[PDB]
Amino acid sequence: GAMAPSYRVKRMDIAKNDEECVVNAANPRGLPGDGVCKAVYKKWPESFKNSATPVGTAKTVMCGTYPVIHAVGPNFSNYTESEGDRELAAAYREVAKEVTRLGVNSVAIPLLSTGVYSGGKDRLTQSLNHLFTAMDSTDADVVIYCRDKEWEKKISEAIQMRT
Ligand SMILES: NC(=O)c1ccccc1O
Ligand SMILES: NC(=O)c1ccccc1O
Ligand SMILES: [Cl-]
Ligand SMILES: [Cl-]
Ligand SMILES: [Cl-]
Repeated sequence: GAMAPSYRVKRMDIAKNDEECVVNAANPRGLPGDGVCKAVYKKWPESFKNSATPVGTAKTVMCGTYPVIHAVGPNFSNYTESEGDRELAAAYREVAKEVTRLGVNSVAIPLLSTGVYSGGKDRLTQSLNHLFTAMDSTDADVVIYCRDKEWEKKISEAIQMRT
């Protein structure tokens, strides 16, 4: 575990992270995808061997010895708000199990279901709160990656508020 487990946020490409493993915002079929998923495919293409996994789950594939945790958030275009909320919470609980199993001291994580899978809604708070619910009981250093300057400030505020 980390000596003093923390949350941090950085506004940069998750493919350039400084952590011991990465969470991919994957699609269920293990396809190259868009946004985070396409950056992860360019950086760690070997980790897409048999990465397909259902919505609400996470499947880890090694790229060399570097673990890529493929986490499948729901597409809110297809799910009801209620069922989508349930699957989004479940994906993050499976990420926490994988981070724990791997015995890593740090993890790079995007906000699941906030891009193409958001169904055109702002889900920063919804996705971040499910991330905290899952990861608060883990002792890894968590580093959240985002692109938007206003999202960086809002994620930083939410982290700082809890202390
Ligand atoms: N400003 C950027 O280029 C950037 C920042 C965060 C994530 C992906 C990116 O391409
Ligand atoms: N490559 C990225 O990390 C990125 C790309 C799109 C949106 C958010 C992100 O953090
Ligand atoms: Cl960058
Ligand atoms: Cl997304
Ligand atoms: Cl963002």
